[PDB]
Amino acid sequence: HHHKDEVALLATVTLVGVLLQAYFSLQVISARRAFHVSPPLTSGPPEFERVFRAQVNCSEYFPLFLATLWVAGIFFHEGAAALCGLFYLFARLRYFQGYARSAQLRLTPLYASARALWLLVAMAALGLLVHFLPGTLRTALFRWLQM
Amino acid sequence: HHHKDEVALLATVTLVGVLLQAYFSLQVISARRAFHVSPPLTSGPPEFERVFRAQVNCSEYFPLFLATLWVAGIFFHEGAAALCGLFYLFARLRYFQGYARSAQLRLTPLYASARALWLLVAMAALGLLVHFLPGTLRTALFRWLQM
Amino acid sequence: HHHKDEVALLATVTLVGVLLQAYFSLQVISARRAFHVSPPLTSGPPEFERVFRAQVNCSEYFPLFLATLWVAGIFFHEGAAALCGLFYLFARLRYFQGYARSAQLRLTPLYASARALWLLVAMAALGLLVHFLPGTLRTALFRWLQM
Repeated sequence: HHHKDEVALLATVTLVGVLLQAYFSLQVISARRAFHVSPPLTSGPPEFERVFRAQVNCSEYFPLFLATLWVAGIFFHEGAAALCGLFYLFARLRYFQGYARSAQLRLTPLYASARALWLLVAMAALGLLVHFLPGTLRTALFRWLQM
Repeated sequence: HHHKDEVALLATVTLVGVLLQAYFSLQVISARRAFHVSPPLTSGPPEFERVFRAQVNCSEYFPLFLATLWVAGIFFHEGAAALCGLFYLFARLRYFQGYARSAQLRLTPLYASARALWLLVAMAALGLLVHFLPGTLRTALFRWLQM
Repeated sequence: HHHKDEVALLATVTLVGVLLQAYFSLQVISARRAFHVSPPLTSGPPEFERVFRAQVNCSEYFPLFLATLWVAGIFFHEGAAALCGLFYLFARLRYFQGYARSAQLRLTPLYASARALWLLVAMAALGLLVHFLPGTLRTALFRWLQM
């Protein structure tokens, strides 16, 4: 009895996310030398700081992204969840690249990343509603019945 | 063959966690303007720093929380795991709100968050013991037998 | 119908990871008092800073580690994935301990942690290829056929 098929896209986007994230980490450790900010200092020129911060922000949002990706993907629709997952990751790639150049050039891909993410949350929320709402409405309609 | 039912609570608490976390992120980006700490600076008045740090700390503990939530929930008991999950998230909400006002007002909800979390770990540990201990004790009692 | 058996190792390593991570957090909060860096300050002597940073770095990589652990473990091989998982965690334990003493003494276990992690990624990638490649090659060989 196999359950890999219903989940392979979610897992593949998850892996994209892992790679994207590793990339950022490596872009940080390359800016590190080039500034020449030394560990454990994480402050330097305003450019290295911009890069460091992009990485931190992504790395903060990454578990929220994974969490909802799996919940939307399991309770709503795998391919739809996988789809926002890609837009999101893509938006976060543009985000990291804008930021590195300019603080202002980070915002369009941030705005794009925020949309994709909030979409994932709604789908997750809707999928949980479906699962939970009927059984509970069914039982609500038992208290008032009684005839 | 469906497996959504045994997992829906875990997923729902997970989603609460995601929302709670997003909230913190937004409370940070609102304090940001109001201090008027500008990106990528994350240092400012001692109040903005308190808020920034609450967010970081939660965001650090959030995957540990998710990890154990799923392990306790799958190997010990879904509703019990879901239950600490809520206390924990709740404690972390009080934590973020105390911290913002006062560093000292963060501690009671931190202490509460630490309890809920350590509970989750024990349950996870106990559920893994159940799963693993018999099969291994069974096989231990094979070496010394032999008659 | 039960699915706990194919997953118990992954979950157990995950739990090791959670404990390891908690340990770091506690080692940080012990260095905190001992420096005597006070919250929310995260800057101090160059030794407390080294410890703080080890923790941050691990805590950054921890979801990537979990993500791939589960993907490698489900799509490639549970015991192999669980195995790198241990080397990795071990390497990250040596990493945190080297760092605390010396910035230079952090690197061998970092290099070891990076290997274990990249291994996990390959296995995850290979397991996804297996799953996805045939069905897609099969369908590729449909366009050009046609006779």
